[PDB]
Amino acid sequence: KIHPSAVIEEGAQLGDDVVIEAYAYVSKDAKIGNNVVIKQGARILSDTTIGDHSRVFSYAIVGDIPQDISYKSGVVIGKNATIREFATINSGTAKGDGFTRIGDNAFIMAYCHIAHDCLLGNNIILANNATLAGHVELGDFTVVGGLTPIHQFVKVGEGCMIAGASALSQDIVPFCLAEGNRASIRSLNLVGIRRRFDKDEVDRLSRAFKTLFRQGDLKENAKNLLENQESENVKKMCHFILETKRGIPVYR
Amino acid sequence: KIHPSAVIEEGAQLGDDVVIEAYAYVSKDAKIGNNVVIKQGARILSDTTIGDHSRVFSYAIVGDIPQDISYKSGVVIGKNATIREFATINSGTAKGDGFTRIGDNAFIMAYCHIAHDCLLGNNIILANNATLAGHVELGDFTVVGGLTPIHQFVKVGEGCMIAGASALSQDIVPFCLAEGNRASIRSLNLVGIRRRFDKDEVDRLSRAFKTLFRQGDLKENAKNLLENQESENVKKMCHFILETKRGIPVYR
Amino acid sequence: KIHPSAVIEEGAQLGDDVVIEAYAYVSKDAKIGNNVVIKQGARILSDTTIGDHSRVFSYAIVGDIPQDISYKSGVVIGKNATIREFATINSGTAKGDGFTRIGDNAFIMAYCHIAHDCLLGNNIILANNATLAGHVELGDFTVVGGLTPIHQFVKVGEGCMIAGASALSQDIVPFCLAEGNRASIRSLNLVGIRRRFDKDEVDRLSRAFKTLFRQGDLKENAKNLLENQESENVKKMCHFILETKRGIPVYR
Ligand SMILES: [Cl-]
Ligand SMILES: [Cl-]
Ligand SMILES: [Cl-]
Repeated sequence: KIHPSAVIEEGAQLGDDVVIEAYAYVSKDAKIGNNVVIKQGARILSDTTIGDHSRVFSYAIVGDIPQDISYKSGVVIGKNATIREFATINSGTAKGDGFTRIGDNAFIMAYCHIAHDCLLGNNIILANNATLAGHVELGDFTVVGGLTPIHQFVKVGEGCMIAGASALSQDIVPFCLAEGNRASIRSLNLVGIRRRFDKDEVDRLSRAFKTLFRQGDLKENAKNLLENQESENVKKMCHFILETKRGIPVYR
Repeated sequence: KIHPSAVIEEGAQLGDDVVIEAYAYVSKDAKIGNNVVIKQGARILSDTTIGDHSRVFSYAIVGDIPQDISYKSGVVIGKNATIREFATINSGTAKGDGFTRIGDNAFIMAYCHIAHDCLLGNNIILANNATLAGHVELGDFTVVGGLTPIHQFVKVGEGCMIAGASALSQDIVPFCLAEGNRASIRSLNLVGIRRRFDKDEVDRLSRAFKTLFRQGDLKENAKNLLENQESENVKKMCHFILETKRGIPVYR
Repeated sequence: KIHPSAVIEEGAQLGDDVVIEAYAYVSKDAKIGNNVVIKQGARILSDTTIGDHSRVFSYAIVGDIPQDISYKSGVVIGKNATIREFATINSGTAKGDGFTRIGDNAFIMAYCHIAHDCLLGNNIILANNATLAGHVELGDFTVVGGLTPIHQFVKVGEGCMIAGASALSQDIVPFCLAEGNRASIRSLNLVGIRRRFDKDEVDRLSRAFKTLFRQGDLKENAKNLLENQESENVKKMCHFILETKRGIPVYR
């Protein structure tokens, strides 16, 4: 199950039923969960954790040092991750806590780049060449389409869709679809929310969207919408708007 | 000619005068044609065929499984292919017939991605980072410039130019140039057709272009243009327009 | 310090305190300077020079043949280069002198592509997936943001900023910021010049910018601005404008 050509540094912790293919690399401080597959040439570097039932594809690099001139450290990836070929997930820095963190059920396609000190939730999907700059945060179920870069310190809420062939500089309210360059909120991510919620929550989210974005001060509108609000999903939108540190981009 | 470090699984079929460099990988079901070069680290996976006089460059991956959550299978590449570094050509699925197929004389530059169940004709050129989503079809002599993604199930006719730093969602009539995001037909691909045809065919194609695209219903205009038509190249445009499944994007 | 798995062809010249990790490749004509690190899988090919204290990261390819159908040769990289993962720096051709050249202090991030016969000065920064086509020249301190391609034979002057998620076809005057697709001069690169010069030079550059770009014939304006001019930095702008071979793109 471990190819003799694999370089597993003394100190690496490997779980049950792990498969390390030829010419892969695991570091002395690496922790490879149970039932994980590391394919030919992939490199798990630094103080990096790969959770159970993850698959790291050929030549993907997890735990390389940050891309930064001025420079305990690593990457933590949850369970059931898929990291496709040539992905570069860099470690964190002392401006965070030394760690880049990814939740469970990540699906990260080829050439994807996740920069130092990112924080991705669960069930994130990154399409080919999506690039997250430093300290980007993505909520659960966010999708980022292909060839789209996200500016450092950007937050994308849960259930967002950031379209491909776009470029994102500001924060994106939960359950919204953003597109363009600079990318802006166009609508709800209707596909994502119809997959997950009932027609009733969906309609609640549509009303909430119009109530927030149609006209007026977004923060004024979010506080008002919190009044007596029944839906925890509309609440996340509202609190996210109130808490925004980079502002929200909106299309007209 | 085969480096000892190369991993050639028992079952791999290798032709005459093949060169497999260090740390490359060939599968038990792979078929490597005569006079082929597989460079260091490249991986020929699954039930994949590489035709004669092809060159697969360092770390290019041919025959990896599709990028898809819900998941006999492979990739067939014709003769005289050039596949540059870090290219990802994924196998097909049972929604096609399990195969991704590329014709002869392919020139596929670095980081290029060809998704499951694509069908590329002959003398295709893909520039750096061009990305084809699932079930994309490209006719003979089509060029796709760099950093351009094509939406799944898109058909591009023969002799098209899809410009770089664009994004393509709809079908592209043969011999046309498309550009933008969303990308649209701007003109004929005048460079491509002047390389291949005489000034007379060229002028026939220019007239045909104006006759099809100037004003009016494109399908009405294509049937009319088929009337008594002398040129097989104008016929392909017309039939392609009539047969279109995703529609044709046109600029104004 | 050299892993046994590394392939160092007889003829390779290696300096003091060099580290070649597992599965890396150095050619018979390669010259690796002192205190250089070649990480796992990276390939130094052809008649290529890597200057002292450079770091080539996992799987980066330096000295591969040009991407060109119609085809002594190599790449020369100055001291203290950082070449991140999966970068493709191709050799030159006989249309130049066979060499692609990069000065000192280069910082080249993941998936970056430098095409045949490029000439990069010192302290260049290329962000993820920046792509230089053939014969591109970049002056000292130029930055090219991420996912931006530069058209072949383009010259970018010293201290330019070419923004990310853009596409560059024309020449860029020194100390300017360019953005868009096609990308155009928007302003000075105020961040770059405030890092390097005093408030006085900065203001001189701002005046010079307005004097050159506000209205009128750019060449007429550059000759006039050369009249009695005190600043060598304003002179470079002016001479560059006068010497331009592809023209200067300017925004309105
Ligand atoms: Cl690293
Ligand atoms: Cl695979
Ligand atoms: Cl090469």
